[PDB]
Amino acid sequence: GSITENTSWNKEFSAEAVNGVFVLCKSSSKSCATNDLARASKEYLPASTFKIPNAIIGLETGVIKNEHQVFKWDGKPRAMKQWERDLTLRGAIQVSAVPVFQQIAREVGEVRMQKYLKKFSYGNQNISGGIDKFWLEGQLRISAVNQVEFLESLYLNKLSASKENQLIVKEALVTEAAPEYLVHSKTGYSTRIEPKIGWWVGWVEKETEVYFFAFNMDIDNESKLPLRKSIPTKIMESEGII
Amino acid sequence: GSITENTSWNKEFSAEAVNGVFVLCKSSSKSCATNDLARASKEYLPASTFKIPNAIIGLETGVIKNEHQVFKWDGKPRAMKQWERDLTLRGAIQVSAVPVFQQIAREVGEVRMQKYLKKFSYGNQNISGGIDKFWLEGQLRISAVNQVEFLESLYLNKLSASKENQLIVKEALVTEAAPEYLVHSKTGYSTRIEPKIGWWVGWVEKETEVYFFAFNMDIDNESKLPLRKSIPTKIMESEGII
Ligand SMILES: C[C@@H](O)[C@@H](C(=O)O)[C@@H]1NC(C(=O)O)=C(S[C@@H]2CN[C@H](CNC(N)(O)O)C2)[C@@H]1C
Ligand SMILES: [Cl-]
Repeated sequence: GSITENTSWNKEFSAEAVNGVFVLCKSSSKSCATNDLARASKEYLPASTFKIPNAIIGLETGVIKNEHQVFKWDGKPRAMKQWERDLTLRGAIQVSAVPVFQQIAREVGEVRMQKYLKKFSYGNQNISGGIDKFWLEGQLRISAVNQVEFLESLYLNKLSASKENQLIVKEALVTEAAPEYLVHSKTGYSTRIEPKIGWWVGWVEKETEVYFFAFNMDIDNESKLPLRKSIPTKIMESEGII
Repeated sequence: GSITENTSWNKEFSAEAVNGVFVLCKSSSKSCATNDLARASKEYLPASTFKIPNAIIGLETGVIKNEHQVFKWDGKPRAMKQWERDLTLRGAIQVSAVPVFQQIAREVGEVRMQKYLKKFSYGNQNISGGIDKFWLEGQLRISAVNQVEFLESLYLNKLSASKENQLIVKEALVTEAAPEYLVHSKTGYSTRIEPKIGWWVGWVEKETEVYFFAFNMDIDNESKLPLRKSIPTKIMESEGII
């Protein structure tokens, strides 16, 4: 594919003193727009955005039994009170229940995990660093361009997984719905390797058009985290995606 | 499962001077409640709620290719301006584009439509009145209890159709996404036989519970139509669900 710089987008980043990139593609990833050619292809830890491939692989390997799977809490202490409860797949995504996804990865195992990430062309495809933490502090890395390519394949049911499993994950990623406007999206925040990276990736359907998007930025402190959503939203609104 | 009458929910009807029924079922306990057992079993034209089985049968039969199909507007005037445009499958369901679904029903044909409504146990299964209007002014009738049974079967993929097609229709029905819950739903308004009936049917997923719902009411005039959503929302708010 082909990626074209929109210089007018930078004002959005400089105004807040952000180093970041936004990639946005209408209809397909054949042709994408960005504020920064270089950074659009730079690879970073996925952090919780990896919950998207992880869920697909969990379903594809039968570790997650089906769409109605309940991840049962055994009652032993977890790090966050929001995690101390039985969860659905969507629930685990909404509360960012890392430990649920860790147990999924352990059950998938390194051999199967490595195979699906290569079939999915998922970032640098490197799962070194321990089966439960490679996407949090190991060697895996992916770019904003690669995230849009991956999400486009998921939208099209073109990943190397059943259509049923791709539909199941897609439903769990819906974050906004209206009669002719539907958003699928996912945040991430990588804090374990410097610089810290904030993500927001997804796609938007508006009438009969679709737009795939991925945003990342350097995160100085937690107070900057809302810009992950507000900068990309402002740019998308500038394209009439409202 | 079970059903119990709960006449307290009558507060909301008597306030608004409405004759109608709500049926709300908790999946895990297999238990339903209703303000009115008799009306819960009365059977009415499904009107636009028929878009749910019709979409499923459309896909099952190959009439609808998949969830990416776009139904193009041919430029002829439509009963609602909001219909005068190309629509996706989700968009055609959510704006209730009757002309789109009449065309689907024509291509499905009488033999196939009958076969499916029998498999789905859908209301009285009577498709007399003409293959493109039987659900709007013909002989077809369904009760609130029947609607919740049907929606539970869809949820569980137990309809006689592929899991893939059931899932496609499930995502098309999403109407509200919140952190704590996801609502799938569909409105209807039956105007071609008196008295006029307003419907709202669907389900709410919250925590690891699922609640199926069906609401209908006599509509005295267009100005009452919001009550189709507002009375059931108020009850579900009282019940701590949404
Ligand atoms: C739980 C943690 O290990 C991460 C994970 O891998 O899921 C969490 N994932 C995310 C995320 O955004 O997806 C986070 S952000 C952190 C918890 N939620 C807060 C949201 N901050 C704000 N202000 O932007 O809403 C701050 C956490 C770091
Ligand atoms: Cl950890």
